[PDB]
Amino acid sequence: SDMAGRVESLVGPPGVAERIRELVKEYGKEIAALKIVDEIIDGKFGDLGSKEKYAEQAVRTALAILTEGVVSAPIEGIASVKIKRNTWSDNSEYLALYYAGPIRSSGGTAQALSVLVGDYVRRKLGLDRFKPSEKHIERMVEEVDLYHRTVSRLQYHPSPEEVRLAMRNIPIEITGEATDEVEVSHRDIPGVETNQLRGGAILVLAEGVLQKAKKLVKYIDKMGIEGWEWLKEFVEAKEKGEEI
Repeated sequence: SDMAGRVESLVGPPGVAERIRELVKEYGKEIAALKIVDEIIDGKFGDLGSKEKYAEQAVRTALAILTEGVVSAPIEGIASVKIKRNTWSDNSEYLALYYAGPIRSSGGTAQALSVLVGDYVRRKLGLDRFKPSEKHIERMVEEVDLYHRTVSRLQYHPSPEEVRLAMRNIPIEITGEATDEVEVSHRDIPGVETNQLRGGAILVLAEGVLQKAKKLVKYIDKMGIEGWEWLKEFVEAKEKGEEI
């Protein structure tokens, strides 16, 4: 059983293996993943129903493709993919990825890609960006430091400023279940069902997007994806030793 075959049985949808083989040979893994996203959303594997069902299938299949079907991120790592609104703000629709505890079993590269995939899927679906309030931002700043010190040292420990930067710019909501019982300071935030620590979301953001930024930028180039200039500049600044 090859990569394409692993993907069909891991996440589906049924029939996707044949299409992946055909598209990978002609386009390479990265572009093939995005054309699969397009075909799923366009209904080539069935009318899936609600935008959310399209979103879930597209995220998981695309991420499976890009991680070669060798990690559990597309399955156990992501609890669910949800469409939500910026109620505090303009009530605009945006995508959210809920990461479960076992996202910690996928590396930072797969964690980073799930976010990039997230973005591409929400655009294809016509969704707006997540527009976290100030409280969402500060909640994450708080969670990152708290998890670092009292749950598990982060392989990449972003400064508070790095967390803000990532929060102001990442166009989907990185969030999840509570993975660890540690009550938080900034509590009852509109879109945040838990007042405990979101371990899955914390890793994906620190060890994923920020730690694997350079690697992610390369996928962004290989895929011709727009809208991530801020991550290009973040990488560039960190290598040069220029301030954020």
